[PDB]
Amino acid sequence: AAESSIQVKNKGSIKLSNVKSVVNSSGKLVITSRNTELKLIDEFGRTKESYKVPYGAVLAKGDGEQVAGGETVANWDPHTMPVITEVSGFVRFTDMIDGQTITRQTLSSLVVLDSAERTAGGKDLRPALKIVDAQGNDVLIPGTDMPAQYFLPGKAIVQLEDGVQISSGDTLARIPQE
Ligand code: NA
Ligand code: NA
Repeated sequence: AAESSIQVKNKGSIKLSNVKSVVNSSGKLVITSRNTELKLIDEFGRTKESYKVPYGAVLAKGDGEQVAGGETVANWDPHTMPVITEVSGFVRFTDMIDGQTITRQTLSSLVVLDSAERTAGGKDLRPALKIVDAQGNDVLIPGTDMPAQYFLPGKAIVQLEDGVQISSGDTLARIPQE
């Protein structure tokens, strides 16, 4: 619990460095950058506390917000790391076939078969969740001309249904972690 959240020990303001954040469909302010540092500072920039904050962490307070001592200001899953969409749209399953690239596992979930666990044809397959607009047009990742296709590494856990509406910052899949 403590290893996967930040609770500040004194009042101060949140200062985030190297951060990209977006609000998802659950009303969570989610960090989508991978080398973010969160600092508790005073009004003059003196550092009180400093923490690294992982990709996918949820913030209760954004950059520049004042917080009081004892307040929990970030939370992330201790045992998984997410794959998060950077764009809003609708989910489209790609190369996701039961028994060949994914298996059902149990609430139920789709689990991506790693390379060795796949049928002959499946080893050439690359399961992905593509984000499309309402019409089915490919959506591009912001900053690039690259499509918002998120491939799933083996053991990735997916709970989304195909075709479902999705918002930027929503988790596409979770990679099981120690
Ligand atoms: Na946590
Ligand atoms: Na969003």
